[PDB]
Amino acid sequence: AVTCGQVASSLAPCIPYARSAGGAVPPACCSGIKTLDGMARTTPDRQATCKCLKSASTSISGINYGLVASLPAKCGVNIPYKISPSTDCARVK
Repeated sequence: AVTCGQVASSLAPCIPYARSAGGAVPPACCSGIKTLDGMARTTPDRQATCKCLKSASTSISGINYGLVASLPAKCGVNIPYKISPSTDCARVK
């Protein structure tokens, strides 16, 4: 299964943008999102990713969750659902 180390390494370039008002996505953040997409191909990998993101969120303030929800589509990755702290990781498919 993908580790929290793997998730952090792929989405670390997204953190400064995740705290901003929006605008142009850093290419390294889109690259990071593509890498994470490539690692999370099973339900458990997506559930692990969800749990790693929620855990890291408790240690970071100033996050623009409305902007984070749309980041995949801005990076060319089509996603059925929005990334949300509200969503239970146990219900991620």
